[PDB]
Amino acid sequence: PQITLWKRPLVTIKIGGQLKEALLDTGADDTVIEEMSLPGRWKPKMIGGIGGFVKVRQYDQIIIEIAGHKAIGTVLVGPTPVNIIGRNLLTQIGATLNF
Amino acid sequence: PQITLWKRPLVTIKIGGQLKEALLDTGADDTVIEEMSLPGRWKPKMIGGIGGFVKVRQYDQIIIEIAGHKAIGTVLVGPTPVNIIGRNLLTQIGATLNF
Ligand SMILES: CC(C)CN(C[C@@H](O)[C@H](Cc1ccccc1)NC(=O)O[C@H]1CO[C@H]2OCC[C@H]21)S(=O)(=O)c1ccc(N)cc1
Ligand SMILES: [Cl-]
Ligand SMILES: [Cl-]
Ligand code: NA
Repeated sequence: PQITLWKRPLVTIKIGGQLKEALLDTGADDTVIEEMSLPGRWKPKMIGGIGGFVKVRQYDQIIIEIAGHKAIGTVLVGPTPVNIIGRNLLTQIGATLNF
Repeated sequence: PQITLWKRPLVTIKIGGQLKEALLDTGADDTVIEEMSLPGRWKPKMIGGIGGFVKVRQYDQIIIEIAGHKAIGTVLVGPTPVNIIGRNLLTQIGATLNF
């Protein structure tokens, strides 16, 4: 689709067997999701933004379906106020910013 | 342009006659820039980022060029890790996300 930016660009994702709403975020390097369980190995990580840093768990090689488009990559899990799809997965679905 | 997301979508902005680097950020409701002098009055605003809430200074009706496109709108000034162009100004320059 072509998504305007009058409102937040929220889409439905499927991750870990769960449907969630997430923000398509060109300003986020990395995908970050609210607390949930995911399978496999993980390691701790700190990510920072406005407000400072938060501690997250880094899970690699996780499959996500974003608005119907499958992708695989790293997913960070932790206390984010909103689920965010960052560039690491936006590239995989062919997302571009156009003007 | 059509900007892919393999690297951060950084552009040049011009504000107050000065060139700066900023990130095109679909996950930001609002444009937030690092400490600088802007004309006129300001109003208080709280914004909530990934690490919590921060106070910023809200300046309205500021002339700003974004990758060569003219915009006039609200600019927040405060402790951000990078200058961010949010949806309030991305809409002014006609940006959409496409996949
Ligand atoms: C500040 C950016 C350089 C980085 N961020 C992405 C950014 O899009 C966040 C994404 C975001 C969105 C909502 C809540 C928290 C974080 N937006 C944000 O902080 O925007 C603020 C300015 O406008 C307001 O509207 C939204 C919050 C305010 S971030 O959330 O801190 C972040 C940092 C690292 C990763 N991997 C993922 C996300
Ligand atoms: Cl990845
Ligand atoms: Cl590509
Ligand atoms: Na894994």
